[PDB]
Amino acid sequence: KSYINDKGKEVLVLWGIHHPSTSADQQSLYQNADTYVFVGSSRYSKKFKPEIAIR
Amino acid sequence: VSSFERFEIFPKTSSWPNHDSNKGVTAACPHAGAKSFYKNLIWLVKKGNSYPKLSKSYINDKGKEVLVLWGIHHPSTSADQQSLYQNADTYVFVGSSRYSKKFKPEIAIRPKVRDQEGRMNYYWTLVEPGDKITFEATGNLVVPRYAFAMERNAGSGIIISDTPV
Repeated sequence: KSYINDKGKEVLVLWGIHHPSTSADQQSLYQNADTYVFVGSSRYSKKFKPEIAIR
Repeated sequence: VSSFERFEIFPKTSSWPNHDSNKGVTAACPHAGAKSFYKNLIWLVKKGNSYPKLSKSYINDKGKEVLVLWGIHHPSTSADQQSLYQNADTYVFVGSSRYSKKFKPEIAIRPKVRDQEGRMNYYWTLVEPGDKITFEATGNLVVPRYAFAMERNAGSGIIISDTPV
């Protein structure tokens, strides 16, 4: 899903990445043992990877 | 910089017999309309339909610190990854006496910037005299072509103005 800045001002966008404690938790919430997250814009480019471990 | 000399660290015509050193052009860096690329860098692609594991080393033999620049390309789609390097999974490692880092391409589509949806991350390091720099990759590597031997002068800055010289 994409959004285009249409308000004429700089837009502050906040998002979070969740790191599950166990592999069962990973499958319990997202159903995929392996997942990837990518956020991209005209200047920002980074791909995230969940780190599944108990803290 | 006290002294600045340009020597061909990795010659284009003889350093990459297993990889294509002439298809590395794109529409984002044009020259006289035709697609071109950075003159000091070579965008190595698969030579036909094969990209064997690449390894080539240079030893600083000029007596001065050598500035080496290289880039890492992140394809937009998996088809693009197989179209240029023939390997869905590739790794890039650069190692010297002090530098040690392994890169991993991040394949994802980005918003178009100069008609490009892929990203190219550039890197640099300094090689002291009597040191060797080693390049290792199975793909997604932009090999250097020209290197600079230099001696930094302590201090000085950069002036940003339209005043003539």
